[PDB]
Amino acid sequence: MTRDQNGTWEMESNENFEGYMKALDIDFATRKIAVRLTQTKVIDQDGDNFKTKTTSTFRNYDVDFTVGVEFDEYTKSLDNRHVKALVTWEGDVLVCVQKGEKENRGWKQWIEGDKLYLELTCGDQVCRQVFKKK
Ligand SMILES: CCCCC/C=C\C/C=C\C/C=C\C/C=C\CCCCOC(CO)CO
Repeated sequence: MTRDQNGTWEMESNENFEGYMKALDIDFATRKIAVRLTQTKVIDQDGDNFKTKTTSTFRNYDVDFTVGVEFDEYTKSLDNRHVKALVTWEGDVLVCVQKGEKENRGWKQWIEGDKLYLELTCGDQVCRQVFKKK
């Protein structure tokens, strides 16, 4: 019964963000700035309907979805790719597959304790982020 991810979440760790960005072909100059940043994530969730806003001083990225409903996603101001995205529940873990030109691209997001965990995958690279609730 930990599917409720509502809140404002502040990043406390960001492991292998460098490798994940390189797997997405982010250029070096962009990576050099992006790797330093503390991200904030605001999740507005009504059951299976999610509105998410991820913010930083350098980039912001918003995505809304309903669990179980495939949608077109354009990762504007990140890697700027078009994918078909589907978010599902595996237990109380939110799982996203982003089908497109990059193999094995997706993410998983879940609550444990008072922390939000987010694992981002692209190819053979996994980035592990942890956020603390504000
Ligand atoms: C926006 C703040 C970015 C700062 C770095 C700026 C530029 C790096 C370019 C590309 C990095 C690719 C991706 C960025 C990582 C996570 C974004 C959010 C993706 C996961 O969020 C999901 C909902 O959306 C689940 O919560």
